Amino acid sequence: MYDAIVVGGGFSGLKAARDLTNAGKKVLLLEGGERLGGRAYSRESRNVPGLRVEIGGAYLHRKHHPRLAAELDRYGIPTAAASEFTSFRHRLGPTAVDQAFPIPGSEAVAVEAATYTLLRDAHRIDLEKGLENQDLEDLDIPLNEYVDKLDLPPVSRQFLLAWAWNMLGQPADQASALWMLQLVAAHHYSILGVVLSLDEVFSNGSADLVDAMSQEIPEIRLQTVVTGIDQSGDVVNVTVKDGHAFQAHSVIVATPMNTWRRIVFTPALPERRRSVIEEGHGGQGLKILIHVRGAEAGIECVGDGIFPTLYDYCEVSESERLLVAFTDSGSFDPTDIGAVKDAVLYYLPEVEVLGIDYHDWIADPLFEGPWVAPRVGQFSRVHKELGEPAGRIHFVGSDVSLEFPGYIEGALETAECAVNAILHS
Amino acid sequence: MYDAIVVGGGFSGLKAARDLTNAGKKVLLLEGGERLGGRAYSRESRNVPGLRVEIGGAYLHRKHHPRLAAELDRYGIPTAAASEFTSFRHRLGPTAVDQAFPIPGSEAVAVEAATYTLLRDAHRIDLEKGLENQDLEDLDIPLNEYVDKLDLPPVSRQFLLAWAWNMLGQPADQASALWMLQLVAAHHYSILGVVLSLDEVFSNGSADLVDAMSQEIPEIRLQTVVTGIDQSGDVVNVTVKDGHAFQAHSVIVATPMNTWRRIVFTPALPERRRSVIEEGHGGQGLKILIHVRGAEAGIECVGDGIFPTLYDYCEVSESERLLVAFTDSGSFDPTDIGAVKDAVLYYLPEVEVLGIDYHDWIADPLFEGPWVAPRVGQFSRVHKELGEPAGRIHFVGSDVSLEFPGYIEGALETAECAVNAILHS
Ligand SMILES: Cc1cc2nc3c(=O)[nH]c(=O)nc-3n(C[C@H](O)[C@H](O)[C@H](O)COP(=O)(O)OP(=O)(O)OC[C@H]3O[C@@H](n4cnc5c(N)ncnc54)[C@H](O)[C@@H]3O)c2cc1C
Ligand SMILES: Cc1cc2nc3c(=O)[nH]c(=O)nc-3n(C[C@H](O)[C@H](O)[C@H](O)COP(=O)(O)OP(=O)(O)OC[C@H]3O[C@@H](n4cnc5c(N)ncnc54)[C@H](O)[C@@H]3O)c2cc1C
Ligand SMILES: CNCCCC(=O)c1ccc(O)nc1
Ligand SMILES: CNCCCC(=O)c1ccc(O)nc1
Repeated sequence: MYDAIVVGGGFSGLKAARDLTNAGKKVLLLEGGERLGGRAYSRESRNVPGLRVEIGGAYLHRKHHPRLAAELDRYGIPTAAASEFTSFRHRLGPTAVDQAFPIPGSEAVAVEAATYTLLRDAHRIDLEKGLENQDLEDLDIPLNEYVDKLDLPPVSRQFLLAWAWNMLGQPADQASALWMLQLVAAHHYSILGVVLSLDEVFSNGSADLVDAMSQEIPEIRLQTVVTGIDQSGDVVNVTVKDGHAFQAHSVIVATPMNTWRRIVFTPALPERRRSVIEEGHGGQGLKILIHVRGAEAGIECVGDGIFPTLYDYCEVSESERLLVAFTDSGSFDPTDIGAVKDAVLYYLPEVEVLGIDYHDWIADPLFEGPWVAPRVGQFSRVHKELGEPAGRIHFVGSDVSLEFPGYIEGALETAECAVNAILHS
Repeated sequence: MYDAIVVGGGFSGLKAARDLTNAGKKVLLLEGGERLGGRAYSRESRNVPGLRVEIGGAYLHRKHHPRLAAELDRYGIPTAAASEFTSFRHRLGPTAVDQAFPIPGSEAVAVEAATYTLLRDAHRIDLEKGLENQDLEDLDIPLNEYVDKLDLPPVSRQFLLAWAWNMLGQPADQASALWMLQLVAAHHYSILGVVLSLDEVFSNGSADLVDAMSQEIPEIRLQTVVTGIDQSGDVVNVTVKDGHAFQAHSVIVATPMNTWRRIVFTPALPERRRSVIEEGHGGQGLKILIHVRGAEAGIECVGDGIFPTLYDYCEVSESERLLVAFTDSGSFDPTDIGAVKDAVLYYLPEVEVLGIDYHDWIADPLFEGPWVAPRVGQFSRVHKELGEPAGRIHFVGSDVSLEFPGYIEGALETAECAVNAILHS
């Protein structure tokens, strides 16, 4: 049969499948859906005929992501410097200043203090060890309660909250402080670095690299949703919705953490993992592309709106543009366009909304979640364990990366590790 | 005779003398020079007839200095908000920006890192304990060597150095890193706070408060330089240059640390103090007032010039102003006016120097030093010990304050303590 079956056709799965193959193994890639890429997804725009857009993962930074840089280099995939912001319309109160960093000096001493406390806590985290193994339980509290102890003033406090909401894709009352600290550590112990790293984009979309990687996997089955994995025997048996079983010495689960509860594992996974695997992670990130008329180029807005961030995405024509909001799907209904007009108009009262485009990750059975973000309490109970092997079954993907949790990079990184675990044994 | 003699007629000495008196004791104040105030010294300007100027200590901040605030409140001494800076002519390289905080974002991540390390080290310091008692010897190295390990880029690195030079009144190769960290801690663990606190001035000069305080001391002898203090007997004997001895149960030395080596103490001071008392501290701060024509109002310059800082001091007329440079007297000769024109012109090539005014603290036998700043090594050998009693002799003054070393505030603070030590016993 096969040396490995890889379940799931996103970047994690794609790298694994290609790497083992180049190692000379016999590998099958099984993809539940009708395309490769998973949460990296360029398509043509619902709003603008002829325009290609990223409806998932978009932004990379080469100094922060060596594994991604080399893929881009390996296949000559051109990147482009992401949108430079030149025009600032914040909702941060009358003392904010319209710059990218809108903190007034009247606030500077407080920022300098809070920055120190913030980074002091982040320095507690050792990245390789896992969040559940370090006595961090005091920090796994709600983000809003934590940011209350920083004694921050209006502009900087609200600025902090807005970006955290955008990044974590959770309202402050649901986001774990520990997890915010984790993203800080992931970035070489930089708060600033967490935002300064959405920095480049693919010039022809993520689909570019998706194709390069697949042009090198020989056996791929789309529309093949896995429903069971069984390793009670000498050889792992992988069973499928409408179709037969496939068999292998080794199985890589490269599907989203929040999907693992819909698969039947034999034996059942280790007791420690089950509860969290059941509940899933709390990530509710929601990314909406907005077709607008009237917006000038290079707009950036941060503020206390239901959209925390709203900024320039693309030029369409000289009257028209796409913008991007982030916010979360628990707090917002993207199908109430009335609400969208309100949210936008809040920052930019002179602009007309022509239409919106997005994908509803949380509702896609193939995904069930956008990017990972633990619920409060979850990742100090179990975290590193989640992406650890259970027998001959391996778990990879951004959702479980310890080094770069959440990013294309971490999908690439958890794969390399599995490929190694297989190759060595 | 007297319950106390206070030696030295600066703020430290003035508060003591007044406080003991109000306690009802019998107190003599002995002042070596021809005025009261010491290193707080307003006079009429050498350059501008009719203009009153501060040739010593000038700047206060009420939130940072409760002891000073209450003096000002006690006597209704009016302050004025110090010069707001509106115009910026830095020498920090082509990427600096002409703002008060001239760091470019291209530099921001590095600043955020360095700020963290800087404050982490400063948090090692416990203020009450004394610098010699905490295992800080690793930090008592030269400032330039320390600032090399922060890996700072041009603008921020040079900005940091310029303000440190100004503050410590020492070139980077002679200043102790530990001492820079000490000023950071003194300020509630704030780097920013070290400069944001030169913030108010006396509207009628420091002489205002000097008079208020003396209007309440009943026995004062000027031109009375002390040369010996002897406590071998039952009652302390204090002997004078051209004149008799005075006697007291208790003596307060409120004269500058760098003068104590010219006094004969019986018995000799404790072995630990003697070496440092001999060498004196390394402070070489030099403050020059420059009368100029052509300068616009509100100028501030920071840079890599021989003047680290050069900024607006006062308006004179609509063509004329005073500015203030700081720099150090080891590195600069203020009697080479050619050099002064060069230093100024470096930042402001369009401006004409009319004249300069300053006092040469380091050369004044009554002072022998401007503000305190240890030499490298000194204050981790002995620091708290220096301002500790030796028998019935007490040492006060800014030079020895642990809480606010260097400031009028710390002169007020070390006095309160002595007054207490005397009263309790
Ligand atoms: C809105 C949004 C914006 C983002 N923006 C960025 C960004 O700017 N920068 C960045 O670095 N990252 C970004 N990300 C994160 C990044 O996209 C993902 O975390 C990463 O691409 C995940 O890749 P993966 O290989 O781990 O999982 P996925 O790409 O999710 O791949 C999992 C695959 O499994 C398949 N699958 C699911 N169930 C089964 C089944 N049982 N059987 C077979 N196949 C199955 C799915 O079809 C999918 O193809 C963003 C994510 C979202 C949701
Ligand atoms: C240029 C300069 C600028 C400054 N700027 C500021 C500022 O902006 N803000 C701030 O808070 N602080 C500032 N300071 C610091 C502050 O002025 C001093 O540290 C503080 O005033 C010292 O007061 P003191 O009472 O300890 O000593 P001093 O004021 O120095 O008093 C000592 C007194 O002892 C007398 N004396 C010396 N020898 C004898 C002798 N043997 N017998 C009798 N009397 C003797 C002297 O005449 C003097 O009056 C500045 C200092 C300088 C030099
Ligand atoms: C845990 N990872 C949180 C970051 C989520 C994420 O990758 C992402 C990337 C870009 C953006 O604009 N918002 C969120
Ligand atoms: C140890 N104290 C260092 C600060 C020296 C000092 O008090 C001072 C005050 C104002 C100024 O502009 N430069 C120096």
